[PDB]
Amino acid sequence: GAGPEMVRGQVFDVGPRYTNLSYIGEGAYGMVCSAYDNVNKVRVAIKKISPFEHQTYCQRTLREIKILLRFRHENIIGINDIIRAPTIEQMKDVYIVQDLMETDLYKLLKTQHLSNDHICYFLYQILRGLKYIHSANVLHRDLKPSNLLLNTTCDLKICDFGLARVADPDHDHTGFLTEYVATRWYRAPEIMLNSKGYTKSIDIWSVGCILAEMLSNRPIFPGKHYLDQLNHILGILGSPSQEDLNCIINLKARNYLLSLPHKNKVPWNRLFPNADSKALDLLDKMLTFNPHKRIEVEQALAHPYLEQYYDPSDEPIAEAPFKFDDLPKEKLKELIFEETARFQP
Ligand SMILES: O=C(Nc1ccc2[nH]nc(-c3ccncc3)c2c1)[C@@H]1CCN(CC(=O)N2CCN(c3ccc(-c4ncccn4)cc3)CC2)C1
Repeated sequence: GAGPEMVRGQVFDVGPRYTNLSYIGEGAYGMVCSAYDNVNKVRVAIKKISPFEHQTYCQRTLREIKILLRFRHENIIGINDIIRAPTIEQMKDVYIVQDLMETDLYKLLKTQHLSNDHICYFLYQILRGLKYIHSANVLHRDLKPSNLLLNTTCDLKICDFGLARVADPDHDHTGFLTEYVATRWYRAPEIMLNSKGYTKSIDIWSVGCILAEMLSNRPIFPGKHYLDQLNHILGILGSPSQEDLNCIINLKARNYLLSLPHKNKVPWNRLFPNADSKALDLLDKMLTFNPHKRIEVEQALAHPYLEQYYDPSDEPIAEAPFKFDDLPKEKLKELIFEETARFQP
């Protein structure tokens, strides 16, 4: 009647509830499959995580689980179930069960032209989800096409909160060329200059990059290394203004920028000659050099480009902000145990 199913060598140890597994994808995180859920009689996504190796994997696993279990929003992927062993001793893998989707925006953009109506709907759903995330004082910190799931009718859900943080604007300042973890092409210029990425404006940048990418099917700032990223950004925005430069108090960052030859702004309408002019106005406001002047998520939702969809009464916010590293291996494993206990018999 049963006996562990397997996919591409991996044990997939999720029965008897979930059967008829089929491979979907793989990555550093581990392996995602589709599976038939014998209780809800629908196929689901299931990902196998095996993080008890180093405490960075456990950290990303804890953020993912705590954040997704607390959030409840149409444009954010949920967690439906979590499978692990009944004891901490016996627990080696964690399986996380989620709604099955058709594709993601990365896969779709590599193959498919988006109509302006698709671009607009996708952007609306991205911002609607992000409004909820930011309302909970959380930053996603790794928005990119691969982290946007789409079902067969183009409903969009933000996924992967493994790099999320609680916002902390008072502690955002740092030095020049301070190392960073989130995905290079979607990093706002201030990351390379003086920002730890602890402000909501980090995410708006990333969304801006996504919007550009939906317009041309090409990443807008495809830098090949840390500082190369800034140089792509400045190649298009042009040299920052005196005022914007004056806002960078850190001398190493400020003097770097002063060292560069003047560069002119590339007009959006020349980069995206097929784009809706309202789209390019919002793009401009999202890809603003100076993070203080960068448009916020609720202003973005109110922008004329999104007028067909905007309805703040149907753009919900979180009930309460989050306020949940210095924690040993053993304690991180215990917390993953405790957090997943609600799904055990
Ligand atoms: O949520 C995720 N995937 C996902 C979910 C639901 C879905 N429904 N439908 C789909 C779908 C259907 C068809 N085509 C494409 C997609 C789908 C995909 C991804 C997989 C992983 N997840 C992040 C996550 O689970 N985190 C916790 C674990 N973290 C982690 C843990 C261990 C390692 C690691 N690395 C190296 C060695 C060992 N462990 C790395 C990251 C990363 C964040 C984002």
